Amino acid sequence: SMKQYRNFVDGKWVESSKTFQDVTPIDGSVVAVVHEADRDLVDAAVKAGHRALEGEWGRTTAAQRVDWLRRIANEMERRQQDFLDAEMADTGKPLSMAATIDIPRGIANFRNFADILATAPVDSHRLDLPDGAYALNYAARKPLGVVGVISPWNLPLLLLTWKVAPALACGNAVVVKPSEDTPGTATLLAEVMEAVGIPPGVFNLVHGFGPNSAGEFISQHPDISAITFTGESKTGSTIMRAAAEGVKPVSFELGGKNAAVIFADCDFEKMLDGMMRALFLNSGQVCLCSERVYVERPIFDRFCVALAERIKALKVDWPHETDTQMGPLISSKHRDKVLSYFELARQEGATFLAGGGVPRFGDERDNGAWVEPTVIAGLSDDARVVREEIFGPICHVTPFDSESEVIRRANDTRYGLAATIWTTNLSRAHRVSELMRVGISWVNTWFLRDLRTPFGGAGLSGIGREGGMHSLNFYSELTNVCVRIDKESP
Amino acid sequence: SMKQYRNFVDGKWVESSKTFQDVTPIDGSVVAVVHEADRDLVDAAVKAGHRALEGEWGRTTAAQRVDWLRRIANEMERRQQDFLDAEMADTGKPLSMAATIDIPRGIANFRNFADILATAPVDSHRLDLPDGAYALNYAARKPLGVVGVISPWNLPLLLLTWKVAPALACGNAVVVKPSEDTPGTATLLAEVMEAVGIPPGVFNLVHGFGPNSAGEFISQHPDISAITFTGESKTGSTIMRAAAEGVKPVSFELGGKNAAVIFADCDFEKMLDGMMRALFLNSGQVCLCSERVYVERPIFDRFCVALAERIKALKVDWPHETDTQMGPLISSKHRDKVLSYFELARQEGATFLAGGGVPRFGDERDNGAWVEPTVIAGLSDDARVVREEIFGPICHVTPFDSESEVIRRANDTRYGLAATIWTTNLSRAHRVSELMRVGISWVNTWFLRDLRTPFGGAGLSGIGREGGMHSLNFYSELTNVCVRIDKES
Amino acid sequence: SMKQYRNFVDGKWVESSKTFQDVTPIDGSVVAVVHEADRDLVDAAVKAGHRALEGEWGRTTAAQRVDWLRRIANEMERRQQDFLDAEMADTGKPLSMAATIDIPRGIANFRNFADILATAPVDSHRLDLPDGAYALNYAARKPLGVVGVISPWNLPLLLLTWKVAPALACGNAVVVKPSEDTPGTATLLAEVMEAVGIPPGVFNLVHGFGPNSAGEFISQHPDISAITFTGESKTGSTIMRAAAEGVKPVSFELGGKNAAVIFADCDFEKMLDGMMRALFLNSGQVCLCSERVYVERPIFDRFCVALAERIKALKVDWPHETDTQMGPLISSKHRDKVLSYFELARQEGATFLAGGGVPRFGDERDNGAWVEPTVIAGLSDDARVVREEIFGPICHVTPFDSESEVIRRANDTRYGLAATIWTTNLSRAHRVSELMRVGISWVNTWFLRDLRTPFGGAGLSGIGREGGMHSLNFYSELTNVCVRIDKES
Amino acid sequence: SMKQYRNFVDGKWVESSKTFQDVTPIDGSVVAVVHEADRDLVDAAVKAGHRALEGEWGRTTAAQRVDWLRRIANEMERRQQDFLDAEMADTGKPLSMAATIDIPRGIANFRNFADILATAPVDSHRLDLPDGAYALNYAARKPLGVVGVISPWNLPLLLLTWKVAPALACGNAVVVKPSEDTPGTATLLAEVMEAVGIPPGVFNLVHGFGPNSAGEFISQHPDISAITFTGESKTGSTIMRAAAEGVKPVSFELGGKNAAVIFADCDFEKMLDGMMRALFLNSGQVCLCSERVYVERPIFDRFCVALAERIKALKVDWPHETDTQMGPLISSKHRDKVLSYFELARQEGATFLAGGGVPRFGDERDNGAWVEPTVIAGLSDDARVVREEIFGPICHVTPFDSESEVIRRANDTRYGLAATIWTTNLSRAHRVSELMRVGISWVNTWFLRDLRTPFGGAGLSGIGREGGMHSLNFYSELTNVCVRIDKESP
Repeated sequence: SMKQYRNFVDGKWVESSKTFQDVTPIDGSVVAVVHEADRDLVDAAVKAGHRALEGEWGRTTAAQRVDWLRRIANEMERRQQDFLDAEMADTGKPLSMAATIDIPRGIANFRNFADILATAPVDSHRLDLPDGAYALNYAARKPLGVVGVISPWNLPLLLLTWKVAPALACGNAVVVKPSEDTPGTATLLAEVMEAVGIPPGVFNLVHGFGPNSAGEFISQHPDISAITFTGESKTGSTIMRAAAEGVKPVSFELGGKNAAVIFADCDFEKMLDGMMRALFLNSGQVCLCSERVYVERPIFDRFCVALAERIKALKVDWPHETDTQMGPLISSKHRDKVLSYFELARQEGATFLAGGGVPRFGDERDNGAWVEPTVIAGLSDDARVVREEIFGPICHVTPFDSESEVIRRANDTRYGLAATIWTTNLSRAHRVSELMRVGISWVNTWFLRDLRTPFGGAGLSGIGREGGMHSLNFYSELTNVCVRIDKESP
Repeated sequence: SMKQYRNFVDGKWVESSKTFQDVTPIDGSVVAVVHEADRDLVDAAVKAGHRALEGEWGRTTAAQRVDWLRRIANEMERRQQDFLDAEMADTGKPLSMAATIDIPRGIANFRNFADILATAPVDSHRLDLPDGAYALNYAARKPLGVVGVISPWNLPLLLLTWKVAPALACGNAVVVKPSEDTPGTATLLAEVMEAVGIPPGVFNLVHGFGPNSAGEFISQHPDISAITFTGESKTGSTIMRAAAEGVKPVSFELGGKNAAVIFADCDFEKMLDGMMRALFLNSGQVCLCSERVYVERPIFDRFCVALAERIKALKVDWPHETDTQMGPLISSKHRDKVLSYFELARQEGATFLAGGGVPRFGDERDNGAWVEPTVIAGLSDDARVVREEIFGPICHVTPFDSESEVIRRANDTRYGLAATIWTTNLSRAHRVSELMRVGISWVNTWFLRDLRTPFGGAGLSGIGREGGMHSLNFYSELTNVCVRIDKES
Repeated sequence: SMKQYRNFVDGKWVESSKTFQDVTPIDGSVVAVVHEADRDLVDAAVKAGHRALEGEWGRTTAAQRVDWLRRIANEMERRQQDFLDAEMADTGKPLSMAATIDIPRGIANFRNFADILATAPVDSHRLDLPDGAYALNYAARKPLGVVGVISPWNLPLLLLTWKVAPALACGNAVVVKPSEDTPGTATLLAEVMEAVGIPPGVFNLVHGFGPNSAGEFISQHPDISAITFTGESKTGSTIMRAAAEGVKPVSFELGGKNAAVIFADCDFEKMLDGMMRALFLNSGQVCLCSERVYVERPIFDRFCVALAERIKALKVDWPHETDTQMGPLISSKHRDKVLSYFELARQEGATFLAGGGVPRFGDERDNGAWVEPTVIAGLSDDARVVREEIFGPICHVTPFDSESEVIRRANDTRYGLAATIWTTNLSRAHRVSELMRVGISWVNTWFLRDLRTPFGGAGLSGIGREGGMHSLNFYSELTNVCVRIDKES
Repeated sequence: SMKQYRNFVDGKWVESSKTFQDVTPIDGSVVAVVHEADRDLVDAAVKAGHRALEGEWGRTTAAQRVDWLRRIANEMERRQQDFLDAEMADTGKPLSMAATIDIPRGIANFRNFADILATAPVDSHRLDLPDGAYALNYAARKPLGVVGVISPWNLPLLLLTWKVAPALACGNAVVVKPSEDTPGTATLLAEVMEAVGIPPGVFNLVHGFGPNSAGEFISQHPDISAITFTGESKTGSTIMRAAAEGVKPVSFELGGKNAAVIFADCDFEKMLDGMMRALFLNSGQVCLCSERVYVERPIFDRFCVALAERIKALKVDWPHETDTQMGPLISSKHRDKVLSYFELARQEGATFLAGGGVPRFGDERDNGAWVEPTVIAGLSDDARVVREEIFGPICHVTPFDSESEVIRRANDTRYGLAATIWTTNLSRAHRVSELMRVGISWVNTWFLRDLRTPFGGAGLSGIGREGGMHSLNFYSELTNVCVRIDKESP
């Protein structure tokens, strides 16, 4: 019979009058039905979280939460085929992606923040005063309260646990709404929380959509303590306006239009391997993927020729096969949007070096949401498809001649999430990568994520940083305790 | 023959079609005419800021900006009497306040952030990979761009430099708008920037109001790169909505309804000395002042007797007298708001232990904005005057019996700026202070501000922390550079 | 039919031409035969260590060593009863000590340094230069090489793993020599290293003595890369002289004559509970124990009455009974030294408030190394038994009148390991504890050890600090890599 | 009349029965006479330091010491021609060296440690206990006591203030013994301390030699609190044995036999500029200079040809002339030692590519201690002049073929002070520099000293690190204050 993905509030599974289907983009089938949460249940979740902070969870030590985070990760690992299966059904992710990136990084988030919490120090200074007095200043970290987590469909488990792990490390309760397209791993995560014994109310799961549904409810609730959100920058704007009511802290990661910069002195074979991922991993649906590619003129033709052949060899096929490298897009609706941008490219005059259409398989997969890996060329830096985030398996490639030129062009965007630079020149690597106006600037690699380091986006691509202590300070209330130490009295 | 406070944009002093008066609350007289920036001038300032980053200022090293910050501080110090005179005229502050708190701390903000900048490290980790490869991760700090700074009237110079100093340390340009009530020290700050040679467009000053004036224009400008604001929380809400269009970073410090907790084992004399300041410094118009005072029952009557006697001795008088301890409120409008809260207290049934009215001098000061230091008692934790920020020289005082009780009652607010706890008991001091839901929790002191420590407000009282590296991180764009180091091929 | 404790060198168990007995101080009987390493075997161990760094261990990442440390900890935990039995037999420790302190803390050292390693950052600064150039500075941490570890008998497993865990975290090989009195848990540690697959030569174990034995051979080896030692300060002197030939890094923790300071406002019951441990835990053979106790005069008589009554209830008995609180001393020789100090006290005129002799059981335990918990009083701060470390279950107790007095008297020693201060007064607690000239200054507790914090001794009590990053820095070679980044040419 | 360089003890200038001459190596003249301190006066200095800690200095706040350090630096700057003059007379340093390195870095030491002290935080952790208790741990920094400073002749002011500035930052008193060859700037530093008002006993200056004189006295004194020493590693061994008596903390920087590694892909012109300094700055008398130079085979001949011409252009002349680049060695005795090594090189079979002798000027300079900048070649890695520290203006240059080879050869020494690597290859720069077994590994530069970073030597080249907080923690006694916070009692 057909899987139910239910809500999880205050330790209880909760079904709904209103439901909706979970469709797999592999072939357009239904793989589960999902129970939507009304304004009332979200209210129930927020109140259950605040009540949890009045119980066992509110009395946990940091050390106990370290252990909880590790028990969560261990149970996820024990159930990792379950997580893998659900993630692949919801998204169409190839096994090569889900089993090496999504599920392992999703588990590692909990282990990494357990380590960070275990060693987190106390921020402290001593203030000298006159007359031999002094003050000791030390920052006490408390939970914010109940953190609202609105999670995207492109990396469902990974970006969910990227928020949930530090939020729980800091002793918060969470109210989590996964994307309507990707409810599965979030529901399995709730099963894990229940299995290891996380107190009820600590982890709450509400399903639905954004506008006029669970996401809007969370963002508007006056008793939410913070809102974390990854996704469309325009939706970030909407969430921030709702957070304005109670001046709620917000932490945003908001997509982008990221540049790759390839110099003639690069290690060409490593660069091609890396750029095939930066362009087409997850069918180009990573917020960090490149969609603007600048290639130094003397290797531009070689690049285009070799990249077109590499694309021909890219296996776009059954996602469950171990050597498939690209699956469908997330949904028919997103496919429609990406194909509309393929058409805009045509209209703007683009040359198609690869792709530009839809694979035909001759079976049920043709009712799924597939698109070809695509490369365009020939346009100015001002064309719409060169500037506007497409979020599909596509880039525009253009030659450049000088370092000063390519920095200016790379930074000519209102976004600023990520960049990837390829050169073997020592000084140029460091010079160029640091001048990229982005949160993460990779050199001779792409999508290497050190969870201890600051990560986020500039401009329209985000607000704030997470990673390491940047996460622990965001999901914490800091109270500077300032204790005056008096001289002994007569 | 009337002082003019002009705008300062891209290195030029700019007069305006719209003007308004700066009035002193000492006697209601006019101190200066202020030139209100229009939207075009604010646009010009933002554009001048971005242009400055393409020039000399955008090429500065950290060490050069360390020197700039110190040069700014030195010139301010050379001109400290001018800053003092302007601050006192705009605000009514007593000499005892302005010459020990506002001007010294305002200068110190620049020197402190110079030190912090000089020693700021690079945040860095090594990531090990398979195959003997590894990646070096290091965070490069760059300016955000043009930081909009909207400054309050209660500590005009101090809170302005609290933002401007770290913003400049990080290499930003700024567009600053001081309160319409207190334009003076900000205009003098612009003079200092010009005098020490800060490049044009790095420091821009636009005068005016909030709505349909310079405050809104800065808030909404699509090319502002961050907004930092101190003042009323609901204005914070509005600014945040404006910032949402471009998901601009915001840093907010937004007042509160702060608790004092006085245990019977406190050092009574030190506590009274500190509490007179926590209640009445700056006429209760420090955002960190206590307006809810919880006193352990065994010393409640003693506290009330001693506090009333101390208030009778508090010198509410000519602010220029070195003796004076309280001046007027900032403005007639704010005085009206505070007296309306005094009257709301009388309607809610309060007992007045001190004050509740207006001093009468029998001279022109009676045209100013004066109010008595006031202590009320006898009300519920639920009464409006006990929960709503008044921002005047008033507290409601009430007894408590247990530690767990007073922690609950202290934390029973939607605010969370500050607390001050008085006890000589070691474990109680640490246990209670840490459980305050506030940004700053003082024990046996009040309003001691270590510029290296995290400072900010919880709940309605703010967003983010500043101080030390918390400031340099907020006013900087962080780019994590991640360099894969391949094994030899 | 007799247990053998062998050497473990380059992955092989090695027996020896020279052997000695491990005796239990409970009843003087033989627990095991120990195989003493000769100079050739120590040389082989050092060479095996350097060879290991050219192999698998030298290729490990930090994350792999994090996992190794945790695997070591897990296997120790699986075998915790064996470690317990061996530690208790070698030492006479009561179950109440060994099962709550020695074995749990010994396992925790590995897990703690695994955490610290996992999150260790890279120390880094940017240096700005003229001409738009700059330099990136980042410190690369590498192993030192082969760390010699010479371990004491009072906490054999705990202090061994305190050194071995950070040394391995940093990628070193080790050559360890446990005390000749307490070879057991170190030999079991070698079994754990072998069982979890630590590469051969990474962990080497050599048994024996100091002079003309393995301790000296390690100390003097020209290819040792660092020496870490805990024990008698004058042995520290000798080791340091040996290390001088190759200017080898040394890290030392060297005992002391630690002060306790008890103010009249202390929580009397908590203080007595803590002080019974600070005096008599491990029969006073923790290097951190108090042997000088200063008690504020108004509670001196109460302290002495209550302390004597508590000592009468202290169970000095079969160590395997879950009830027992004190076992024998480590050895007959150490017992002889402590009783000679008891007699020196009687010659210096001391009043004995408790103890001063030897318990009599009327069975084989009388052949062991037992001593009574002992409290003396009535002497000058200058008497020999008041200044010289006894390292047994004894303190001299004396009244004081003022805070400045007791700070002076507490600090009147050439040692400086630890202090324990008892007071409920907030300012006094912080003021007095910070002025102790010691590595660790406890307030209202004793022997609480946060493995992330700096720990060590001042004066004769040590050199350096360990704990947290202080350990990873000591057991690592730091190479500051300084990379000039030129403007484009 | 002739300058007197007196002792400075407890605020008083102190002369001596026993004196000795300060000879300038420019022409062998006398430029001052120096008053030697006996065991008694050193005892007086140590006791005056401990007494100073019982007075005003012992009550200074960190903030006050920040200001003192800056007042010292400002007075040094005001008197910088005085410092320059004394340093150049004692050493023969060219103006180009003393006015750009010695005096400016000597002053900057005080300003840099003032900044580090001003922002130094408190190391702190929170320990959770059972039953809702916890402990606050915070490290309190106190002075060690009286720090003994034994300072070398090669960088007299710079290495003196490198120790004195952090020692005073940490609130210690100091007893300072400058090299018998270089008493001047140390005596001027005492004048500065007196001028700005440093309390008497805080800064004490004793003159003399090492064995059976002031240096040995300081190192043996039972009441010295720490010993800092830069110089000959064998003397470090002697000092460490004397420190063993009271297990005194020691911080050592002990010379070396440093390698330069030059790859064929280097920026050749920048490398030559940098290597001329690494070889011949201060006439090769910097502990950090290169004496073993490995050049990748394809550029070995070009390197030798160009370097020989550059040496010909190196101005070895009157040190007071603004474009002189090399002065004499420090003394006739050191000159004798360096020339003995030139002779050992001859005997070992070396080819001399440049120098190898003594300049002849035809005037009084010929009674000074001059030697030619020298380059040898042709020897094995095992020859004595290739392995033994010469500490003069000389290197041995040899070709290499592979990266693995040159790392092994560079690290084949019992020293490990410094290295300098020249390449434009990104990955190779980072790979090779990090594997150097040294305290400081420079890439495409040499002798760039960030005073916030850890600095020291490996192996025979030192013990410990200094720079930044590494200095502040060495010259401080750390007391971890651990405060148990109990639950409220019934």
